[PDB]
Amino acid sequence: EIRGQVASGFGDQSWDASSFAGFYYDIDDNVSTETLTVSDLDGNVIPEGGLVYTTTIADVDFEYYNPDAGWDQYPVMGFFAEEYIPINPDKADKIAKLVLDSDDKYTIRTGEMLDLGEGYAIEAKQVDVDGEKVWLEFTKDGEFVDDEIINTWDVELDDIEDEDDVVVLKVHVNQVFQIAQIEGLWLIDYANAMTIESDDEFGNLDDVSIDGDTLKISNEDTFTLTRDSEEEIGEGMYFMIADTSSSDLRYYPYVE
Amino acid sequence: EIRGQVASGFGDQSWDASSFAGFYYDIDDNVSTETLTVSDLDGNVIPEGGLVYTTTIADVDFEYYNPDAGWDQYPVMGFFAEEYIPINPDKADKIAKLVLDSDDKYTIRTGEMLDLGEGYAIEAKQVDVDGEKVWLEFTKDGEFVDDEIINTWDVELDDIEDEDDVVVLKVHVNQVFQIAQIEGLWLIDYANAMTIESDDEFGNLDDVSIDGDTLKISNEDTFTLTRDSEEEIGEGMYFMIADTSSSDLRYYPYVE
Repeated sequence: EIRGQVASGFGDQSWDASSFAGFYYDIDDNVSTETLTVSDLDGNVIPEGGLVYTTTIADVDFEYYNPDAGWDQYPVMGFFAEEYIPINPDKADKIAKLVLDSDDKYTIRTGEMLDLGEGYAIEAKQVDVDGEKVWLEFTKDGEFVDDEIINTWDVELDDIEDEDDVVVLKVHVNQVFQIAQIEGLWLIDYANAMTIESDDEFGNLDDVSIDGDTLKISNEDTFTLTRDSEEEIGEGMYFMIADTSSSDLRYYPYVE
Repeated sequence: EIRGQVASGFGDQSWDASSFAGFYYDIDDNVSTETLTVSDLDGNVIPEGGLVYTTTIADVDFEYYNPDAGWDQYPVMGFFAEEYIPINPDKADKIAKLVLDSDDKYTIRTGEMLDLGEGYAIEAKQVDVDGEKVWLEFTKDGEFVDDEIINTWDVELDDIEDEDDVVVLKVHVNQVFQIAQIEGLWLIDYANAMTIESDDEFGNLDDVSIDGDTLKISNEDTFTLTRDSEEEIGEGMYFMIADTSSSDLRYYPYVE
């Protein structure tokens, strides 16, 4: 249980990352994307449309920052307190998990591998193209995906959540010795990507509105803040509502 | 990891329960007791005395509230994010854990027991004192502690953290049928009580000042907010400090 700030009385209330520790926040980039609002109370009853979760895409610099190499920003989005990466930086509805955002130095020997996590790997081999060159092979769980010959390599795949031209991997090479030096690795788990649709239900937040770079999700039925109780909002989010008389209302959101 | 609000820049900062979800907060009584302040930065170096944890006794109504029966308030105190109960409501340095604060109805048959948690129990028996009476026996892990004949029974023990006249148990009886009805049970784990002393060290908070109903604990050595790092404050409390240039300082406290 991670709580947010307590709300008092019968007026409106709003939570973001600063006031609710359960929301995604990234301190190095100073970025957050999520809000929860309660509006239009009739006593302790929130009316339809009155409980609203919102999330908006933000952009953050790659760990390996280098504008002169084409490494500027990548998109991020809180989705029910978990970091996700939109596969397209202007569209909130299609997202994947970040596997790596690194600026460390790795070395790959031409016989060798580099396990990137979650069955993603990159293999190096020696090739001839107008002389001796290094050949990097991006694989997944035992399957070819893409190649380049060797500074920024970008892997753009097709049919990722029904989209094309989607960068799932970035690799920057510092140097090659005669073994390669990587400094700049960025990868998303595109094989387990997901899509948010208008018809989706997320607990009692079951009215989904998709507005480009923003997702808004609200309640279709009235939501009652019953006193002396815990009530599910959805996806691990709850409210705790104090045991007071009906002369008061005191409650806070939490994540489990 | 439960984070508190982010601090920016080189000025002073202060956290309480509203701004730091890791601190103890009780929503039914709307009570909290803890603060963390950072003062007097020289760049990212906090000087001696500059990092200060404070906690002050608060009083909250018993779950079984009844001023006409002598059930008003009991003292509570956050101590490194955990609820403790001062054995004496005006003194912060001697504390125990709360086992029960109940207003539910229980029934004890004169042959029967009531397990209260942590090896504390109350046994009922039939006795004669000017006629048939109920005899309640408070025990602990297999050992007598106190008795009463039967509305509020209070058990006051000796040598609890070197103190006398200390209420460790309250029991209110609603009625007795010819089996007893309890409505009002309050118990502290007095066998595992503890004392805070001037000489104690709590991580880097190793200057302890005991001021009646308040505990103040600060740093004896300089505490450096090293960038791109996590630094222990003490007792599960840390700061996370962002990876920025020395032109900035951004950090937040968290509890593990």
